[PDB]
Amino acid sequence: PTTTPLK
Ligand SMILES: *[C@H]1O[C@H](CO)[C@H](O)[C@H](O)[C@H]1NC(C)=O
Repeated sequence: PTTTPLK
């Protein structure tokens, strides 16, 4: 878990 708000 090392993702971020994809926008
Ligand atoms: C990052 O986003 C991804 C999208 O699938 C997952 O939700 C993941 O759990 C996220 N990581 C954190 C640290 O929130």
